[PDB]
Amino acid sequence: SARILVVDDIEANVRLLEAKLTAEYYEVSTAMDGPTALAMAARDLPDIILLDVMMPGMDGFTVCRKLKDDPTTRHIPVVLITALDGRGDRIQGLESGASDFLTKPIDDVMLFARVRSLTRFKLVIDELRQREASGRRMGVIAGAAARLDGLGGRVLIVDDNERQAQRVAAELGVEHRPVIESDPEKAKISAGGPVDLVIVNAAAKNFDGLRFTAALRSEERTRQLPVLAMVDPDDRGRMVKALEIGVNDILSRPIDPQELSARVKTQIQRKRYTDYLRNNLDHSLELAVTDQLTGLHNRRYMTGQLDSLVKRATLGGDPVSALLIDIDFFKKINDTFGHDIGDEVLREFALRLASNVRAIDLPCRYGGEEFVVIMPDTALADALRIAERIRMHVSGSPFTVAHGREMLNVTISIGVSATAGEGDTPEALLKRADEGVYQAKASGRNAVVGKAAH
Amino acid sequence: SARILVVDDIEANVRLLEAKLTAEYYEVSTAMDGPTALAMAARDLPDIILLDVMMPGMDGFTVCRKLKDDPTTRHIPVVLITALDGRGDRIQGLESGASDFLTKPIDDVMLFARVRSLTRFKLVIDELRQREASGRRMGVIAGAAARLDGLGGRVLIVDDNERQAQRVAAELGVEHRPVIESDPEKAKISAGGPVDLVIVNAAAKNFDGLRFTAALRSEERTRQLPVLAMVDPDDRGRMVKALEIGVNDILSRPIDPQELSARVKTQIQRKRYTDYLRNNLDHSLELAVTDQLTGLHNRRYMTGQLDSLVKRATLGGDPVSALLIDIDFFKKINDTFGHDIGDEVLREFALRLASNVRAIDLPCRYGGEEFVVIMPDTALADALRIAERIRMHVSGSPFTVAHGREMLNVTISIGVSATAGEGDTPEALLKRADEGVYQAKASGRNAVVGKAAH
Ligand SMILES: Nc1nc2c(ncn2[C@@H]2O[C@@H]3COP(=O)(O)O[C@H]4[C@@H](O)[C@H](n5cnc6c(=O)[nH]c(N)nc65)O[C@@H]4COP(=O)(O)O[C@H]3[C@H]2O)c(=O)[nH]1
Ligand SMILES: Nc1nc2c(ncn2[C@@H]2O[C@@H]3COP(=O)(O)O[C@H]4[C@@H](O)[C@H](n5cnc6c(=O)[nH]c(N)nc65)O[C@@H]4COP(=O)(O)O[C@H]3[C@H]2O)c(=O)[nH]1
Ligand SMILES: Nc1nc2c(ncn2[C@@H]2O[C@@H]3COP(=O)(O)O[C@H]4[C@@H](O)[C@H](n5cnc6c(=O)[nH]c(N)nc65)O[C@@H]4COP(=O)(O)O[C@H]3[C@H]2O)c(=O)[nH]1
Ligand SMILES: Nc1nc2c(ncn2[C@@H]2O[C@@H]3COP(=O)(O)O[C@H]4[C@@H](O)[C@H](n5cnc6c(=O)[nH]c(N)nc65)O[C@@H]4COP(=O)(O)O[C@H]3[C@H]2O)c(=O)[nH]1
Ligand SMILES: Nc1nc2c(ncn2[C@@H]2O[C@@H]3COP(=O)(O)O[C@H]4[C@@H](O)[C@H](n5cnc6c(=O)[nH]c(N)nc65)O[C@@H]4COP(=O)(O)O[C@H]3[C@H]2O)c(=O)[nH]1
Ligand SMILES: [Mg+2]
Ligand SMILES: [Mg+2]
Ligand SMILES: [Zn+2]
Repeated sequence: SARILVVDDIEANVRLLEAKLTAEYYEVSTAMDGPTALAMAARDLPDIILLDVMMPGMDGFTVCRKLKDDPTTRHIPVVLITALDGRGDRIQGLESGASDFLTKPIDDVMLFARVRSLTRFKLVIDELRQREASGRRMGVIAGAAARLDGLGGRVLIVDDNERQAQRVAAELGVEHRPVIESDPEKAKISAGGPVDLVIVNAAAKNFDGLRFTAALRSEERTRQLPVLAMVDPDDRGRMVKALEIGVNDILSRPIDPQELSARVKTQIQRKRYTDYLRNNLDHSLELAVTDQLTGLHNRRYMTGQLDSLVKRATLGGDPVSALLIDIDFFKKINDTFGHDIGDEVLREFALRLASNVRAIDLPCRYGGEEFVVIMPDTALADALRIAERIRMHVSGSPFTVAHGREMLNVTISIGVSATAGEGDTPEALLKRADEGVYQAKASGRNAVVGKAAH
Repeated sequence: SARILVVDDIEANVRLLEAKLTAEYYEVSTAMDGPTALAMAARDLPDIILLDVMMPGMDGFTVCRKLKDDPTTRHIPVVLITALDGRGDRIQGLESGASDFLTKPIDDVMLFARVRSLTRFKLVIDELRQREASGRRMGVIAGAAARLDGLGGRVLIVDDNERQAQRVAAELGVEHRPVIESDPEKAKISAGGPVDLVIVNAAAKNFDGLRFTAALRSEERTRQLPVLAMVDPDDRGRMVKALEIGVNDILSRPIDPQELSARVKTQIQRKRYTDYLRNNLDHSLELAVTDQLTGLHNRRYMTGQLDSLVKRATLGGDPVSALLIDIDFFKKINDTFGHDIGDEVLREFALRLASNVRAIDLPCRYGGEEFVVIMPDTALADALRIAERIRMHVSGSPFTVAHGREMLNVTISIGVSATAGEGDTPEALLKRADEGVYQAKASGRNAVVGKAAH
């Protein structure tokens, strides 16, 4: 399935790993020191590299760093092999560029869970690299907005262990936007909304987290959704089961902050690369989920996502907010200047909008001239403030119209609203936002107006 | 992962199957008789149906037939459960519409191999049905050529057991185009060519068939190729392994003609559904393997396939033939009549070409006006005859030009060639055919001319 380069200074650890891997029909090469590994990686371009941190002369951290310095090998996932008490090693491993970790003595189930995961990721890395090897001509100048970190990202934690769920949220909260669900039926709804990753407790007390995963896998809206399962390290059949059922990778308890950070980045990056490929690239009807001109989301895609979000909010829990933006006198711009100038303005606006709103929000080409931002887990009072932030960035700087040679002042009107309890509807939320835009032009344009229920 | 409906009259066989399936986190419903099963299938629309052939009043064959009479349930894969000596059952099962089979007493590994396979197929069945639920508007009027049977199709048999390989080829030769390789290294090359399915002996003597399968899975050209493995049923570890490495489904030895025919249909049909979905649908550069106007293959796509075909032919074994077609006075048609009339001519010709040549051949839009057909396993003497067949169908009938309101005579000139020996190349092959087309015009067009290596 893949070509693996194993690196360790002890010729015995290398043979044991080599034997285990080729018994599962991987193609394995070896290196007993750093310089050898770097030369072989550049020559062979392996799919992944298993790298021991402890080596005399040049250690694994140095090798890992050097693999990222070389533009030829940068793209190859590196797994570091650490000792039992490997906190220091994992922290240093992260800053030296490692993709994930494995602990000695090596657990076979972890070993293969890890290789399969990064192998799957390597497929999409290679595919994306092929695309980029075509442009030069317009390096997709026909598209913009395009986030490909593993960072930001809405992470749904499905766990009835309050204490642990809350710790996992706090760990992921610096680099991500976590959300907790303890009811599995409520989680099913959230999960069909804009979620980048699900983390499920496979050892929960009140629901079967594997039965929940299988459910995600049997419905269109959640079938491609990445899933990490938290598992008890003493229950081996259960770990095997989870991987057979389509869990992407597993996190042993107690949950290690550095392992957590790493597996999460992996899965979110895999998803984003995958999505980026699905889109871009050419055109189509009902298929289609982005706007060609701006590179924002469709209305089609947005209403799908907004359906789940509002449904979740009506069963208690956090509200959703909606912004309806209209560019002031936009039709008058299409007349007195060209439609080509009009495109330039639409693209520039889309860029500033998406820049100043979270990756987990949903900025959309709602219509020809109107834009919408759906914001999960956001109250009206916060959404007003966000709208003012967007309003300032567009009004605070002139747009570059005629292919570099002219400046153009632009302002927007924004209407704002948030969900409100058991009766509320997507239709009703956007109607309130629509009233808000209408009143913002009644006050004299270039303003923000909130509309609440009731 | 999926919703399964199990049907059998003995409330105990049903409970045992139900228990096994829900233990793997499938969603299982049951029916104890025919009328119940039909009502439940229509109401629930399960992903697959497991159906016992023996029931009083209304047997499984009748149920199966009735499931295919209903336009609501037609699309659902049905697996028939037969007795030990089930030849009569399997033959009747095929003519009543079954997708595959399982033998009592039920083997758990077969059971799940069969469910996972048809589940994966059901994903693509549902995807295709969603597309078709959009048109009415132009039911892809912008696409023509589209084979979606499980029939025809080039099947590569990778096996060093002469007698068994040759017997499988005979069973497949009625409905398919089989090819035998006994050398795995030669088969690796063959498999990168235009192949719809590989069948590998997992119990071979001179090579490891699982190592061969693994190698297919680790290269872009062969990664997506359906594989069936022939297995000794007494060796369980080996069957399980094959499934882990990526074998799509397995075939018990000695090989049963009806089981063989069924799994082969599944795999080839799944592949074609998938390929049709990747194409059609919108547009793109280097990505894109079909011509938009005609729906034939790209030149890019063709040259890829041709390379593997010629590489294989230079290492011994059967030759490859190439037709180069040139529509006579085509630029003159573009002048006196419109480019819209030319498009209509290019579509008609494409349709007639594709219809009168095998599905395992590669008809292509080679340039703006010129066309190429590559033919695997075809000697020069046969290519000449095939070129004449095409030439007749195009000149034997007038084309319909102006949206039905004007008819038009059209002829073609064809150059024909075939590989020869160790030295040969794609470059040389096409060059030789190109001289054929040159000479065919020098005779006065509407002709065929072959060019032999030397
Ligand atoms: N969906 C969404 N919600 C938004 C957005 N902007 C603000 N909010 C919501 O409003 C709350 C208060 O935002 P803040 O006043 O800027 O106060 C913020 C801000 O000072 C800081 N902060 C958090 N994330 C970022 C960031 O990405 N960039 C910057 N510059 N500051 C941040 O942390 C504070 C608290 O953050 P939170 O706990 O998340 O609580 C946030 C969040 O729930 C947005 O673009 N999208
Ligand atoms: N005032 C305010 N502005 C907000 C807030 N949330 C988002 N923004 C604005 O939206 C930009 C993009 O947010 P992002 O997509 O989440 O992408 C963000 C996010 O992934 C991450 N980030 C930065 N600060 C924080 C933080 O405090 N908490 C978290 N979880 N992530 C952060 O870095 C990226 C870049 O951050 P920025 O340069 O600040 O650029 C931020 C910021 O200008 C907020 O709560 N308050
Ligand atoms: N079937 C059909 N319907 C048509 C056609 N042309 C316009 N419409 C419909 O008429 C509405 C108003 O068109 P508009 O006067 O150009 O007013 C437009 C235009 O001013 C602007 N706009 C839309 N697309 C673009 C664009 O790609 N570039 C620029 N610069 N402006 C655009 O936004 C406004 C709203 O556009 P829409 O939301 O699409 O709403 C459009 C659309 O639903 C057509 O050829 N066929
Ligand atoms: N790749 C390719 N090769 C072609 C094509 N047409 C003919 N050949 C090759 O030429 C041989 C003789 O063809 P035949 O004279 O029509 O004699 C044929 C024909 O009478 C019959 N036959 C086979 N397949 C078909 C079919 O799909 N339709 C029809 N009508 N007859 C067929 O069986 C005979 C032997 O078939 P083969 O053993 O395959 O041997 C075939 C095949 O190797 C083509 O479109 N594509
Ligand atoms: N004279 C001649 N013509 C050939 C040959 N091979 C292909 N063709 C022509 O190409 C058409 C399509 O072939 P196909 O795609 O393989 O699609 C074929 C093929 O899948 C299958 N088929 C028919 N006869 C045979 C056969 O004798 N052997 C096999 N393996 N398949 C057959 O039925 C489909 C329809 O067959 P047709 O209606 O005849 O329509 C055939 C036939 O007109 C050949 O060897 N000789
Ligand atoms: Mg060491
Ligand atoms: Mg029975
Ligand atoms: Zn009111």
